[PDB]
Formats: sequence, structure tokens, C-alpha cells
Amino acid sequence: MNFGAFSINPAMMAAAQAALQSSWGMMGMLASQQNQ
Amino acid sequence: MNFGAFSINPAMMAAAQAALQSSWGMMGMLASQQNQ
Amino acid sequence: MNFGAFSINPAMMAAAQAALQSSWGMMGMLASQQNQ
Amino acid sequence: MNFGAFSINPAMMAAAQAALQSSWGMMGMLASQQNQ
Amino acid sequence: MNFGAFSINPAMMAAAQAALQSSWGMMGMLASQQNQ
Amino acid sequence: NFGAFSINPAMMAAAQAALQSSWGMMGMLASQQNQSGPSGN
Amino acid sequence: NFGAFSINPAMMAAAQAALQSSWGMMGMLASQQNQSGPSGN
Amino acid sequence: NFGAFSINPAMMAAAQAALQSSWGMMGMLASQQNQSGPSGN
Amino acid sequence: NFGAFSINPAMMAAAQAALQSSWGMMGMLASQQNQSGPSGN
Amino acid sequence: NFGAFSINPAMMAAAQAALQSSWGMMGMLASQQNQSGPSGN
Repeated sequence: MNFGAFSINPAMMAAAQAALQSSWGMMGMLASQQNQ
Repeated sequence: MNFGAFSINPAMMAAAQAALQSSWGMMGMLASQQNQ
Repeated sequence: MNFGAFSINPAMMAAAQAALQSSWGMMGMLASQQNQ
Repeated sequence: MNFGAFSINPAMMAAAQAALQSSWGMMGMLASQQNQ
Repeated sequence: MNFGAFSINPAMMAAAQAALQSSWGMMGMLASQQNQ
Repeated sequence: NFGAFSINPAMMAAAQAALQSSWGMMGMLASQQNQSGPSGN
Repeated sequence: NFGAFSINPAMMAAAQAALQSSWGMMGMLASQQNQSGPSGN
Repeated sequence: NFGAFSINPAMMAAAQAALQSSWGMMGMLASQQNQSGPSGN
Repeated sequence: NFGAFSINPAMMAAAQAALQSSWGMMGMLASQQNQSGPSGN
Repeated sequence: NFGAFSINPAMMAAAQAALQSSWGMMGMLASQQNQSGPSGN
């Protein structure tokens, strides 16, 4: 009856002369409850 | 009956001569409740 | 019957000669309740 | 019957010779209640 | 029957020789209640 | 350097009726925000 | 350098009726955000 | 350098009726975000 | 350099009825994000 | 350099009825993200 945790946690890091770029296409949940 | 936590937590970091750029396309939840 | 927490928490950081730019396309929730 | 928290909390930081610019396309909730 | 909190809290910071500029495209809620 | 769009909503009520229809956050936008990185200490 | 779109929603109620229909976050957008990296210490 | 799309939702209620229909996060977008890497210490 | 699409949802209620129908995160997008690597220390 | 698609959902309720139907994360996307490697120390 209870779902729980829905976590999307995107995080980026880089260091020490590194290079870092990105682009997200699509991201998301899609969730549902039934009871009868 | 209770959903829970819906968390999107995007975070960016970089250091020490790094480079960092980004662009998000689409992001979001899509959620629903039924009871009968 | 109770949803819970709907959290979008985007945050940006960078340090120490870093570079940081971004642009978001689309962001948002899309949520719903039914009971019958 | 009760939704909960609808939080968008965008925040920006950078330090120590960093550079930081951004532009948001679209942002927002889209939410709904039904009971019958 | 009760919604809850609808929070958009955009905040900007930067320090220590940093640079910081931005421009928002669109921002806002879009929310609704039904009961029958 | 954009295009075009057209919006004609038809909303009518009737006997013992009500419709609410809050809507609309729409258009097009363009962004010029390039930059160049800083230099050494 | 975009295209085109068309939106005609038909919403009608009737006897003992109500419709709410909150909608709309729509269009097109374009991004120029290139950069060049920093240099040494 | 995009295309085209068309959206005509038909929503009608009736006796002792309600429909809610929250919807819409839609369009097209384009991205220019190239860069060049930094140099030595 | 895209194509095309068409969306016509038909949603109708009736006696003692309700439909909710939250939907829509849709379109097309394109990405230019190439780069060149950094150099030595 | 894409194609095409068409989406017509038919959703109707009836007496003592409800349908919810949350849906939609759809389209096409293209990626330009090549790079060149760094050099020596």
C-alpha cells in the first residue's frame, strides 16, 4: 500500500585537469497504485 | 495508500582546472494513485 | 491517500579555476490522485 | 486526500576563480486531485 | 482535500572572484482540485 | 529564427454546468549565453 | 530554425457537469552556450 | 531545423460528470554547447 | 533535421463518471556538445 | 534526419467509472559529442 523511496540522484564530478560535459535526453519516474 | 518520497536531486561539481557544462533535455515525475 | 514529498532540488557548484554553465530544457512534476 | 510537499528548489553556487551562468527553459508542477 | 506546500525557491550565490548571471525562461505551478 | 502556432480552444457549458480550465504557459525562446574561461592565479 | 504546431482543444460540459482541465507548458527553445576552458595556475 | 506536430484533444463531460485532465510539457529544443579543454598548470 | 507527429486524444466521461489523465512530456531535441581535450601539466 | 509517428489514444469512461492513464515520455533525439584526447604531461 506504501510505495517507498523514488530517488533519482544524478551528480557530476571531475578534477585535476579533467574535462566534463554532458546532456540528458529523458529522465523520470512513471509509477502507479492499484487496490480493489 | 501512501506513496513515499519522490526525489530528483541533480547536482554538479568539478575542481582543479576542470571544465563543466551541461544541458538537460527533459526531467520529471509522472505518478498516479488508484483505489476502488 | 497521502502522496508524500515531491522534491526537485537542482544545485550547481564548481571551484578552483573551474568553469560552469548550463541550461535546462524542461523540468516538472506531473501527478494525480484517484479514489472511488 | 492530502498531497504533501511540492518543492522546486534551484540554487547556484561557485567559488575560487570559477565561472557560472545559466538559463532555464521551462520549470513547473502540474498536479491534480480526484475523488468520487 | 488539502494540497500541501507549493514551493518554488530559486536562489543564487557565488563568491571569491566568481562570475554569475542567469535568465529564466518560464516558471510556475499549474494545479487543480476535483471532488464529486 | 522561429516558426508558428495556432490555438483555438472551444469551451461551452450548458444547463447546471461549470467548467474551469486554467491553462497556458506557452511560446518560444532563444538563448545567447556563451562565455570564455578565466585565467591563472 | 524551427517548425510549427496547432492546438485546438474542444471542451464542453453538460447537465450536472464540470470539467477542470489545467494544461499547457509548450513551445520551442534554442541554446547558444559554448565556452572555452581556462588556463594554468 | 525542426518539423511539425498537431494536438487536438476532445474532452466532453455529461450528466453527473467531471474530468480533470492536467497535461502538457511539449515542444522541441536545440543545443549548442561545445567547448575546448583547459591547459597546463 | 527532424520529422513530424500528431496527437489527438479522445476523452469523454458519462453518467456518474470521472477521468483524470495526466500526460505529456514529448517532442524532439538535438545536441551539439563536442570538445577537445586539455594539454599537459 | 528523422521519421514520423502518430498517437491517438481513445479513453472513455461510463457509469460509476474512472480511468487515470498517466503516460508519455516520447519523441526523438540526436547527439553530437565527439572529442579528441589530451596530450602528455
